Amino acid sequence: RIVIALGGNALGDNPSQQKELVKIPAAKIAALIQEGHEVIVGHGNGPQVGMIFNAFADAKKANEKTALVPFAEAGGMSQGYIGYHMLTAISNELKKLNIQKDVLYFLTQTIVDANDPAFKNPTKPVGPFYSNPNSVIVKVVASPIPVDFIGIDAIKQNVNNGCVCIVGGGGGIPTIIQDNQYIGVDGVIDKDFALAKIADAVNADIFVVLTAVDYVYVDFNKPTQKALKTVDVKALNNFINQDQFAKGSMLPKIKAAMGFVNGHPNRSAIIADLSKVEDALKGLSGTKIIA
Amino acid sequence: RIVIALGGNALGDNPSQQKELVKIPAAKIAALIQEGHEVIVGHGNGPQVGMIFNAFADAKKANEKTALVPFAEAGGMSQGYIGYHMLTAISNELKKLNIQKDVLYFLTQTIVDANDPAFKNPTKPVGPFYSNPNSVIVKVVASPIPVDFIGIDAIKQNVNNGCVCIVGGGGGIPTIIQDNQYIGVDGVIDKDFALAKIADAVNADIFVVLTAVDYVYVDFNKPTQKALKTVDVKALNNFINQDQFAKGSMLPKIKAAMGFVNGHPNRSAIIADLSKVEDALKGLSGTKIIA
Repeated sequence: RIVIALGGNALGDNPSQQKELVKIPAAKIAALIQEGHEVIVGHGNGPQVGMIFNAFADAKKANEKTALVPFAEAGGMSQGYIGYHMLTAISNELKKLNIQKDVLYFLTQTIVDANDPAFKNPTKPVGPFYSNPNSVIVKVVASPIPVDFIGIDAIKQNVNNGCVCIVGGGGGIPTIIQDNQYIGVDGVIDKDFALAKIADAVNADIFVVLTAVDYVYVDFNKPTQKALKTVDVKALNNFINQDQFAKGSMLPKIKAAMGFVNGHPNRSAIIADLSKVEDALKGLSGTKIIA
Repeated sequence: RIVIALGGNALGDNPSQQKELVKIPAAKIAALIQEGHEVIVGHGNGPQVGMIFNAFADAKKANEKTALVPFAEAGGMSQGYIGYHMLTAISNELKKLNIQKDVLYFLTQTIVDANDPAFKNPTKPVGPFYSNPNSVIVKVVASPIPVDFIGIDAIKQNVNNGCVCIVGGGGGIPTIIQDNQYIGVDGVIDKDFALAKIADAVNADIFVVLTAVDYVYVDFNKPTQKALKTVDVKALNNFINQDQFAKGSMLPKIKAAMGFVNGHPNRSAIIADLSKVEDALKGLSGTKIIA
């Protein structure tokens, strides 16, 4: 069993090329389904949700009375926009290998606690760089911690069947619970965290985080610069103490990788690149993370 | 077992109100899940997909270099935009009744044959009324016949469990098969047809088509004007011969209702309004259609 998370930057800038880019991950996903693995699939949406959200603003409101599309709704559109491209491609690749399996894309709502510190400190800048319907302009939005998901129960079961399931698109839509009632809110959820929570609920072995590096380095552009091959939480904690990692780029991926393997000798997390990910699953590339 | 299809006009004009409108259908859907029924849920997307597709055109391309969003991709966004609102609301309503069930939204790709006559006659007008990346401007787009769906196999199983499944959003994204390869194409699929094909594959009893009428009438604004209560394919065929029905508004719903009950004494199709749909399930309103 293997949960794979594909960054939003790997899906490109326009539909045109997103349709292109997505083939690569899909073919890789197909090949594992052959080696006998269960691949649960996920993806980020930084660029795609931004493109969609801008656009409703960008000019559409400018050049008319077009409606107000909060960020939640643009994440909804981002999921169906991306899920569409992935659903074809991975279905398509599986067929090249004459394999029979249902590829699914679940629209994803991610449960977060409403008292999350993150809201009280609106972190991630978003949308038009102007100086915009009433939010905390600076705009900006939080990054809540993912506690669960609307259909996990049913999702894990589809994974129990041999269904190749695509979930946690862009990390899912931030959803709080208020008086036994759901309420989508505006903001984002880090897709690595999201997919790591999912990786846990389905209880896979491996959690692979796809990213544009062969290894995560420490002391970069320094004499003691070193590439991590294997490693563990204990060390990552020190490395993190000394700010080894780009706050955002690598830190969240590291932390999310830790959250998954922590106290589970039977599971690893791999942070490798797209080209070299089959190698990566055999120590030959990327950085393995363990309890 | 009951498949319900909710028109796009019933979801409104803007997210603001779509979030409002969707509560009504959801509460109705909740109540059936209580009477012991399995409710498979579906919806159209005429207005929503248009709003999204315009917008990328409307001004966004005008007021910048924003990307080219074909209609397929705007249907992808329309599904995740709508699936989001439905997923909350119907989950929410089910909780008011303290019921425990997983509500799911499957991104939907609808298989059509590429030789479909419909393409060679681009029927349904779409997008900017100008006089637009190269399609058949007149623009316009076909309305293929739905032969199946990427995950029906897996979808019907989730329905076998007690999962309340939302599918065929906007009728699904038109997808042809070319050399064992899938290829989303531009155009639409009538959601009533789509949901009727689905109604069949899951093999429910009832297929309810929600629409803004208490009954389907014949000979409207004529002396012999009459409301249909029960009826059958044989008669509908004559009524259709004499153009009893609005080509588009009622015709497709009628035909789709026929396609489902035809040769199945154990199943009906109900064409009733939203306010009066629980009544409708008991002969008290709407028009029942039978083999």
